[PDB]
Amino acid sequence: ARPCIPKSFGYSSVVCVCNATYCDSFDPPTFPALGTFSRYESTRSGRRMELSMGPIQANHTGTGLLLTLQPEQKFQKVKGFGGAMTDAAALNILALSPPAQNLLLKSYFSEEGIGYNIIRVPMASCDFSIRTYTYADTPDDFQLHNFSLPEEDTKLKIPLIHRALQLAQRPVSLLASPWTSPTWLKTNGAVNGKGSLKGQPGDIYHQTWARYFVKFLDAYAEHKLQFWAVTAENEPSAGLLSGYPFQCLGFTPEHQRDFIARDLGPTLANSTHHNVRLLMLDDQRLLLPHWAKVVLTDPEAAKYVHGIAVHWYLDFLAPAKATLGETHRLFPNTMLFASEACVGSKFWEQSVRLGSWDRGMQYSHSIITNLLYHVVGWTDWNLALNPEGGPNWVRNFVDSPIIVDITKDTFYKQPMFYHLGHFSKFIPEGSQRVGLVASQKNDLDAVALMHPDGSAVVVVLNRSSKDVPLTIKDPAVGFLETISPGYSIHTYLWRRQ
Amino acid sequence: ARPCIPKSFGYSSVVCVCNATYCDSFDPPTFPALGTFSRYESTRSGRRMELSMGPIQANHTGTGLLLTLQPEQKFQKVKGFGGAMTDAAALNILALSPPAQNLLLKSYFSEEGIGYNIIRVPMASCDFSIRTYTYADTPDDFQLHNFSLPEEDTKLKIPLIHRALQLAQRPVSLLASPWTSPTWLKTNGAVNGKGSLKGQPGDIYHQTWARYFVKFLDAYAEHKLQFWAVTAENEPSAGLLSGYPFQCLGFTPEHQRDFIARDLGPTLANSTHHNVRLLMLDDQRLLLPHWAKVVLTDPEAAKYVHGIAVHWYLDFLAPAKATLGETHRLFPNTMLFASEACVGSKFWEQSVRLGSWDRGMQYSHSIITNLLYHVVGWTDWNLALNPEGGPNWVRNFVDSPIIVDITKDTFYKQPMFYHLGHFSKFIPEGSQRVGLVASQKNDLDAVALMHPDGSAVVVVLNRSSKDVPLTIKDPAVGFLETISPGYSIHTYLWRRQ
Amino acid sequence: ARPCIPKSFGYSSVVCVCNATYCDSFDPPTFPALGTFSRYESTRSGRRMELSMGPIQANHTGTGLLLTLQPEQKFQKVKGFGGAMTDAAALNILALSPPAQNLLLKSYFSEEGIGYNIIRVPMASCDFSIRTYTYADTPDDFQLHNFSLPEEDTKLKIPLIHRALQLAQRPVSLLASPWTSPTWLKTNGAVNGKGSLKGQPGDIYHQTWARYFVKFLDAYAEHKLQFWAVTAENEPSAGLLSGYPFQCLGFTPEHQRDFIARDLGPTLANSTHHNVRLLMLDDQRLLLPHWAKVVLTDPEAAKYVHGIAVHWYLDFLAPAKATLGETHRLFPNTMLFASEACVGSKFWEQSVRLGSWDRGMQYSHSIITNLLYHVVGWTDWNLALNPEGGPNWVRNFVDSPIIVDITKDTFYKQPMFYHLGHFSKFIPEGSQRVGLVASQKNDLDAVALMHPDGSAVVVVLNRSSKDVPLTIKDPAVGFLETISPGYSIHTYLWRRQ
Amino acid sequence: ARPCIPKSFGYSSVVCVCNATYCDSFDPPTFPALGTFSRYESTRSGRRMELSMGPIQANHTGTGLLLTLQPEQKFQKVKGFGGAMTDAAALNILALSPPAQNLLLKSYFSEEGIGYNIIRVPMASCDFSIRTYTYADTPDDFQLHNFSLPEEDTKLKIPLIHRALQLAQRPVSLLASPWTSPTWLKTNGAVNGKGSLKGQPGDIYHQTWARYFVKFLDAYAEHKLQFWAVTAENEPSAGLLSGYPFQCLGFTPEHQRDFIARDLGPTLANSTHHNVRLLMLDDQRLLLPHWAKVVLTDPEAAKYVHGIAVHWYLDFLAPAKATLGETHRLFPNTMLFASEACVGSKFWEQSVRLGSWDRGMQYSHSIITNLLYHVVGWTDWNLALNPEGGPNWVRNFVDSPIIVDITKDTFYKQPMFYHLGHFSKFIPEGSQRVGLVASQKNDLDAVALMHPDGSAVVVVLNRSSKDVPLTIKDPAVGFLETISPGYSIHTYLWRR
Ligand SMILES: *C(=O)CCCCCCCCC#Cc1ccc2c(c1)C[C@@H](Nc1nc(-c3cccnc3)nc3ccccc13)C2
Ligand SMILES: *[C@@H]1O[C@H](CO)[C@@H](O)[C@H](O)[C@H]1NC(C)=O
Repeated sequence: ARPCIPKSFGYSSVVCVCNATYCDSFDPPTFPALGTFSRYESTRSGRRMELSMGPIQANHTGTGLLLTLQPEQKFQKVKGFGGAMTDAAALNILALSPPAQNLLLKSYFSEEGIGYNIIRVPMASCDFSIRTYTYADTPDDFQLHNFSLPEEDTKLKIPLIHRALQLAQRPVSLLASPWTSPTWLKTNGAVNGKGSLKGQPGDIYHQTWARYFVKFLDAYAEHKLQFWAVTAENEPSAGLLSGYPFQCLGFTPEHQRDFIARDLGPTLANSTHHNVRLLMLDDQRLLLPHWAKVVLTDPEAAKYVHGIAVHWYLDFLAPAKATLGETHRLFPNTMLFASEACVGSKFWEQSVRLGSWDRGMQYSHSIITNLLYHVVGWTDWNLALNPEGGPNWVRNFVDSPIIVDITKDTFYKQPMFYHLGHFSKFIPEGSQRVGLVASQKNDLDAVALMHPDGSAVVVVLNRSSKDVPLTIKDPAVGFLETISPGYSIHTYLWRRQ
Repeated sequence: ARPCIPKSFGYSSVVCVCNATYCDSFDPPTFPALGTFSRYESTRSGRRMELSMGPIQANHTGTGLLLTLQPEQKFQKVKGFGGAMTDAAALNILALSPPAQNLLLKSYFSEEGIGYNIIRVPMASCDFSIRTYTYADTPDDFQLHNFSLPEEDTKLKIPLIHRALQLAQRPVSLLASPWTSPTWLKTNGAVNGKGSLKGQPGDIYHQTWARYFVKFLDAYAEHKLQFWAVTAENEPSAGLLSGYPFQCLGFTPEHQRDFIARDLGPTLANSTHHNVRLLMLDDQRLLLPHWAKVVLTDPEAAKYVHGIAVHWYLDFLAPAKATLGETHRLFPNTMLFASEACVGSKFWEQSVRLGSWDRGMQYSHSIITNLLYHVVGWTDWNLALNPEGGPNWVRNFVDSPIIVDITKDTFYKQPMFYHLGHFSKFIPEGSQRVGLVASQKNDLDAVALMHPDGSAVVVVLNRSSKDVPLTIKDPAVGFLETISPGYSIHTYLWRRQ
Repeated sequence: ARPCIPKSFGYSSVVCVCNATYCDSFDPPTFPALGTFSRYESTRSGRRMELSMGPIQANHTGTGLLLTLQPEQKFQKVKGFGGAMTDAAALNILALSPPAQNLLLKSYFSEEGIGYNIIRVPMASCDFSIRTYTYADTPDDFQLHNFSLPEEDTKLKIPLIHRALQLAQRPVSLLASPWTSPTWLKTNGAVNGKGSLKGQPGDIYHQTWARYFVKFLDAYAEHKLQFWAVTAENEPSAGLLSGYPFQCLGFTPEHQRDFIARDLGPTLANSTHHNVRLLMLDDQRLLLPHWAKVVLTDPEAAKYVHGIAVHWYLDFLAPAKATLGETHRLFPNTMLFASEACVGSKFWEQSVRLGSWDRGMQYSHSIITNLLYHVVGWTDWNLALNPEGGPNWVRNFVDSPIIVDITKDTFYKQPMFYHLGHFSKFIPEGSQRVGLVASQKNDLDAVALMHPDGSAVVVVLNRSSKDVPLTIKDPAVGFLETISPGYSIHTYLWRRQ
Repeated sequence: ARPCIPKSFGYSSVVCVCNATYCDSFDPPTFPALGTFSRYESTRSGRRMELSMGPIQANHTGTGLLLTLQPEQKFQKVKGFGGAMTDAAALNILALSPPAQNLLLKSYFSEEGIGYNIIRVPMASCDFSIRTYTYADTPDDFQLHNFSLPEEDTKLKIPLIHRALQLAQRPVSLLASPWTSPTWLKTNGAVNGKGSLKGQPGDIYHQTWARYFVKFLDAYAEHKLQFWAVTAENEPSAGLLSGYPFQCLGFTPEHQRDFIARDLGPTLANSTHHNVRLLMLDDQRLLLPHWAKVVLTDPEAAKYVHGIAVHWYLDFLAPAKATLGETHRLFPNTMLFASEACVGSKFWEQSVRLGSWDRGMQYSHSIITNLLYHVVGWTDWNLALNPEGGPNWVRNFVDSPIIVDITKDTFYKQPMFYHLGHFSKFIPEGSQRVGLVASQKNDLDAVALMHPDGSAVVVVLNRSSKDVPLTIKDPAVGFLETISPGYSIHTYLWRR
């Protein structure tokens, strides 16, 4: 319907400019005829999810690169894709005028945008907040009589989540994660730093903390919001680190195992929110398979754990095969899910690089690798940030797919938005990864899935500078002849019946 | 009750450190016996409103400096003293834990603090806000059907104002001032820059703007808050300047005259808030007496104008005698009131100088000069700021008497707090300035007033480095023998019957 | 010869990219035939001093805008245009490889560039320095035996000035200005802050300071550099301001009058550098005509003062007519000269806005207004800065027409460069402003001059978004039919005989 | 001779204020009589290396904490202590008037100060520079005909190093480290970012880079300065990182091994500067023992490597035992040396915290831990910085033990200065760490050494808030009865 308004800020590619009266958008999804394929293309040179069509040909000759679909090789089913409604994200969105707000929300959540079906919701404050608060800051309130949702939830996050669900055509799943407990439950008596829950699993401290989860779910339920899942703690390894600068709560794998078994599991199961899934880890995949072994070999813990949530920050130390692959081999009925990722947090690098194609490629490369190693979903961090990469009370400024400029009632959609969109828009919940084999060695990253209706989807990422001619073979329908330009990402879709 | 915990940040004096469990405070006011005086002393060296007592002596010999009270020379009556509940101030206060918040509010508003009886409340956003908003941003809403108070008022400012009034023993007067109108009422269609109300006094634009004042008062009344006064516009000269960087609305004196006469006056008088006072100017005293002449010689305007509000920012160009003095001589029944002051806004100077004695002296020197030229009250700007002197969306960072450090649940009371306190605590509403004459030339600044009950109050400021021995003669009671140390401020109190 | 390589950084227009092997440049100046005009055009849309030609027509009909040249209405003669060789500028230039350096110097100083004929040279350190040195820091050296030029002059500034003069086809005039004296000559004993020369005019402190000027001129003369002029002090009002953050030396107008009369004038006149011109003020035009009255009504001072130097920073408070116009009316034989301007120092703006058309328009609007009110030249501040707008030891970062990126051996020519070039390239020394009248009210800014050879030059600036059709009438040659596009600047040239 | 002039800037403790006519200083070292001990004390409350004395007692009774010297348990010998003469440090020192400059240099280098005997010298520009130069920026000069020292070396660094050596009573050792090579030797063609030397070890690129080291040493030798050591590269891991913001040159451990073996080692050994030591790593101790294994198991490399230089920045991820301890166990004849440390680079802290006792304790805790795990020296980063923690061309502003205020001709000596001084002043080169055992579990950090003359030195750091009564037993002389106050550091000295 409406194309990208490009704008360059001196980095490798452009952002797309949106405001109160204009944002780039798609037409309603059309299902093209059998024998034809759809291609969506984004390039470093400036193309943004541009729609073209072509014939699926009966015959193919040549020695070029062939990618062959293997529809009978079936792997994981997809839960979905999305991002995080932090205080910072909510503040930035609400800094826009209402019509601009709606265009931003439509960009993420509607079929005229990229069709997000996951929202991650922090349980109280994190570093992407303007103050340190929990839901129960009144000291020594073990009964949680003074548990309440502050303005951040009731005026910022909750109304935006409602508006997002109203705009979405797909069912949206909410995922909750806590950073810190109330400080009076902690060994160090502070929101940050090295510190765990006081005492031991089973006791009042741990039972109060478990009950805080239920209190959270109750309060959100009173606001007509239900959660698909919760995590046992955001990045539990962080709270084991001396001087950790922002909200954390430390758990060893054993401590998490026992907390799940003795407190969190039973308390959730004995509540009105017993259908809510519990995800473990919510931390770096370097910690796998060890963390999964420790927790899931205890059947008292394992019976409460639906899945394993992973963050991307130490992926460079942790090959996917040895972590994700090995965890799946050992525990094939426990889903693997990517729950957080952002660029810009490395201490030496710039927080926000407006129009960075490299950062887009990091997102799409990560999603592909995750999908090739059994992962069922992928979740961005902050949905929106300001040009500094904030607000953030500890100055841990990072990048986001959408950057909001409050002073100009304007927002910028980065390459990250579109790279994520190449998956989120075209891989609905219940899609299944299928086999895809290359005829020769190549520099492309690619994944193939089948939608619930049987139609095919293939994403092809070219991180090299060289254009790669290629053919996609579907045994049922024929051959898709195409080119993968240098510094491009393509999504291919076609009917198989 | 509790002394100052001093802390130095490398400037000329100390701040007083407060937190969740400790803040410096006074005992309840005792009325000492006839024949004795109370002295409160603050010094650059570290004393903070320290209480001592002494005898009033029958006789006095010597050639030393004599200040002689003239109780029959009567001048203006005092309305009061206070500061501004901006979005920035409210945000900073609410960044503290609740017990720390209460200690801050007690510091300003209780008799255990400095007894503020004025709070200035911006009507919607100013530069000390995190976003630009008015109460009626829905375009062309001349009816003001979509007028509403956002979270800044309902969750931040209003609850804090309630809590302040609960802590105050004296009646607190609220003063409201707008920075900008909705942009659709303005010639330039923006919150900032050179721009006035569209059209002319009498018309729909001006009637809508007048009605916005009533809508504001209604909304605050629904929250159980009544206003003593409103100003016709914050700094109307600012909106006459090309490129003025933050929220403004330009009025010439003629435009303000005609707006008051045709729109604002009648609309207020014909409402349930007809008892609310209207102050004019709310701008630099350099604009007097001209601005007062233009407005108050029109009886159609003059009949609605209770007083003239002045800001201190161009005082260096505008001698008090020729501005305040001359305005009083011409219009003696129209009160002069100081409605805004802050240090740190000069483009070349540091915004926040923690522990600056110089900035304290600027406050007390200004208050004295104002009181010596018919001014009935003096109002600080932001009640609290962060260590950067914000938040502020245009980076117009300035200083404040209280600096809040969110990361340490701590606030710092600056010399400005105490210099203001030397007046606010000891000069209740209805006090009257009286004569005070020096026997010889001196470097001190001094003012004398009488409380409603007839008791005396004298403030003595020494901005020199030399200790000045002095005597205060009251003809009724006798002689107060004392010393004014270098870089000190003293308040003296005594019964006369 | 070589066009602009455009590059966008997200602002309203483009920069032109230069490096070791490429920079945009002009062909040698051609003099087109009588009956034809040359037009050089720069636009927000991307045109950079593009050459076109057209006929001067015999007849003209229509009701459109007519600008009529009045060649017999003669006003001031032009000294020239240029910028400042600060320590920061020199460091940034020398950060490039030698071939890139030469392309930068050629851009400014050659006839293949924009033909600068003025270089302003600070006398020792200012804020655009990496340290706070004077030429005589050895304490109490009233004889100035230890006066010497440090590395900043001998290795950075002086060699670059030589290279600039080698590249220039027009004679280049050097202008010197001091920021601070040695601290041992100052009341405050520091390079910055409120402080003046110790004592009084006539005395040793003032005689030493006067002699420092001669010592400076001697040292530069030993390096084969002669000065056209010196200023009595850079921004003398700055040293009257408490807490002024960088190098300054305070003078009231009286103090400057008496310093010139008693010390600086006589010392210069009695030296080998007696032909060097002395300019007064070197400060904001808001200070005129008062400052000119105070100095020039004393004949003992007036006889040493060739001219009055003005800075642009408070132009928004100081209409040209009432300051520049009035000063000229009173003192028509004392030239007015604009000695410093930069954008980016306002706290609410970015220091550097790469590709800002607005900033270009500020330069050309200022130059036109100055030329329309008797000003004989206009001088930019730093010739080059880094992308942060530095280096600057007090963080007073600002913009510059050329921004150097050290890590890429690249420099960027901003719209400011071209807006300044529209004058500097086409208004040689000795050109004379002549009359130019508009047939009706309009939004254009325009000025007409005559070169020494009698040829005409007209600059037309359009700061509006509307294209303005217009005609220029020269009674001697005929009618130039043209359009002034929105957000454009044009320079028109033609022979009159 | 002259006490600290204290000044508070709102942090946990005071700085000591110095200017053109005043700086705090010590009297000449006295050697007190056998049977007595000297104690130097610094406290958070304001004491700055204050001298007191007491008796060594014949007998001791009680259940209190006993620290027992074990003079026959001998460990590493100490090379020394010091800091870095960066462009930023030099500029800040030279911003002072000459008499103030001399008081600053005396503070660090004289016996009236804290007796530094190491100066680290960057080879051309780093982040603590005002511009991005190398010694050979003329392109493709593989012969290095246009190699030269710019103004930063000849007018700032070299004259200050001369002045420091003149003031020093102990021999001073110079240590050189490069950040980047000329850009025309690099794969990325830039001073910063991800990039290594072009080609492979053995080739012209690597031979030129090796020759640059010799050219550097030659040029400094022409200015009458000799180096004790050089490092193979400052933080070689940095140049492996995409977008690394300042001067770097990337080496894997294999690349460094092969560069040392094929180029740097042979070129140094075949020059007039063959006695100069070569240190490897010059990077985070997290990289050990792996990096040491990779390099030192190749005898072609190992034969050129005198020692291993470590930086402290990732110490929080890298326990000393598993890194320093394990490296020493594997390679006991290869010295471990701490070549760089500074506080203030973490994004969530202030770069400069004037008067921070915490930052002092970080220095002394680090030095003790290093000394307890075989480390032979400890080197601070910038010798002086401005109040912003600069100058620094990429805004990587950090803290320094001395902060110079140019506008007031004043400098501030931080707790870091004194915490470092508690070791540097009292642990001369050739001192040997000896055993020291605690009678019970405690919160103190302590180390014992013996000077070359046989006299004893013990440093005791108390990072807790609790005063700890304690006794030091020397079997030869007797018992030192003392107290370690909360938030204190003590150095004890005695003849044996
Ligand atoms: C801008 O000129 C359009 C009008 C803006 C609307 C009014 C703004 C009010 C609040 C403000 C501000 C502001 C205004 C002007 C300047 C600055 C802040 C910074 C200043 N830069 C500047 N000033 C001086 C100077 C010295 C002594 C006396 N007057 C001015 N000198 C400078 C030297 C070098 C660089 C910047 C300087 C202008
Ligand atoms: C200053 O000049 C004198 C000679 O007049 C000379 O002896 C002295 O060394 C010079 N330099 C300084 C720093 O005093």
